[PDB]
Amino acid sequence: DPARSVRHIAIPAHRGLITDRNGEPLAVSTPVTTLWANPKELMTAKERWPQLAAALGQDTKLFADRIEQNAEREFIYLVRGLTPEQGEGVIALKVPGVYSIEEFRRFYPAGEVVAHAVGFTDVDDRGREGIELAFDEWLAGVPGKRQVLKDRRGRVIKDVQVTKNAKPGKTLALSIDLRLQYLAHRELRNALLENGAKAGSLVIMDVKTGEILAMTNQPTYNPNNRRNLQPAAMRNRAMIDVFEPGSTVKPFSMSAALASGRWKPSDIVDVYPGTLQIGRYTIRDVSRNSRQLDLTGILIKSSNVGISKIAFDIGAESIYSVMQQVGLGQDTGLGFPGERVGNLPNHRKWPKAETATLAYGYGLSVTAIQLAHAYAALANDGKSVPLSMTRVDRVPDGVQVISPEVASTVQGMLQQVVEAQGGVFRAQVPGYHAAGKSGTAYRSLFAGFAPATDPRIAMVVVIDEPSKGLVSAPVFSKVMAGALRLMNVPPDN
Ligand SMILES: *C(=O)[C@](C)(CC(=C)O)NC(=O)Cc1ccc(O)cc1
Repeated sequence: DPARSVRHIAIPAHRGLITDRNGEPLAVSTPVTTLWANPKELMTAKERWPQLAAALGQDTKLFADRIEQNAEREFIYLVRGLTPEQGEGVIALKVPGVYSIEEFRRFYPAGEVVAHAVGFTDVDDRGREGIELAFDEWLAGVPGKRQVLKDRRGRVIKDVQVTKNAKPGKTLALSIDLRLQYLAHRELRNALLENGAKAGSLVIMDVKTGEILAMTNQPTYNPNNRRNLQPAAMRNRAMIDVFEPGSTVKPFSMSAALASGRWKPSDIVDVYPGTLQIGRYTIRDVSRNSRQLDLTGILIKSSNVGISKIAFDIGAESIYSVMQQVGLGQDTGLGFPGERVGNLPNHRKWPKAETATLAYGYGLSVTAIQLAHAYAALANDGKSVPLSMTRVDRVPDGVQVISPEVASTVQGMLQQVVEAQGGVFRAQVPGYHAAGKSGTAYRSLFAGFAPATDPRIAMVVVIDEPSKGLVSAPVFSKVMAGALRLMNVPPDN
């Protein structure tokens, strides 16, 4: 066994602050007191063990067995993450081989409100979920290194040289607006209670900048206290759960219809008697007392038959192209851990059955983020701005995916879906014109944007297994109203 040893050892770096877009702290690295021991030194001071064990709330015998078992180690932890005053009280004992150190632990000041977005670090302050993992290299910084001389029992008797100072991690400003985040969190929670639903998501996006202003899910968890958390509660459902968007994609089917040269909003489709047979398969409407409907009526009534007949006429290829160009079934580029791409199925040739099902959003799988990004493109006069969960100062060039005239026309149809007789009146936003589309899948969807005249915000509300299909619209109304007021958006109604 050696009389001495030398070791280059790490100087830990301070992990970068995560903030919201206005500098509100979301993840902060705080100094904690850690008590450790050198067993080889402890072994010389056995009469001190019971007082030390007692000061660590350990049974004397369990503690003594642990030191005896680790007799040839030179390091063990006693307890991590104390108060300065707490460790002081144990160092006050002056037990040979017992040492306090100040290390870094994450605190999450908004806790459950932004847990799924921010994620969290492990005991070693390494990113393990969410933004913490996705931007770990950015946030982590670079350990320093220093040389120590140790005696026969491995205690440090000299600091020899620092070869490298630690470099702190970098601040990261998310796209999240904490004020919008708290409003969405509260309103989604209250909606689940009032509707006896057990899960849900709500996304708010800036249609001009591609920024995710809010992303909240239920259930959630306190990242400051992860004791015995149900794994369901840690799911960022908005990014990692896929669902069938159903009626919510009909505005993309209509976009292809209006681009085709073959359809204007005043054109009529006969949907009588509210069913349509396709070989063995029958398309069924929810309401079945219509004959002639104009294209705006097809959206207000959300006629499956009506959108199917339009799709037969223009062809599935036109609709598939719009859906792909607005990002359905496509990588968002966000690199969020576990983020899903979902599924926009293709065919070399589209028979009638597959054509219809595409047109009314059956057999597709999207995330709430993808559906919000699609609505954002439609709201932004047909131009898709790339998504960001970090603050955007320099907005990248968007891609024109729907002609501005067609997008403008579809916006107007979606304003009627909210505002017109027979429409989703509970999605109406006080002081503003709003636009959007419901969907019903045991699952309630609402997607939309406001103000309808000069749109600023897209929003998706998803409510899982309510206990009564239109539980999502009033949530859109409340959260859109609050978000537009917080953003000083001038009323347009
Ligand atoms: C849209 O909200 C709706 C009119 C609701 C409905 C239950 O028919 N249409 C669809 O969601 C389209 C659709 C129909 C059947 C199915 O299995 C998935 C999607």
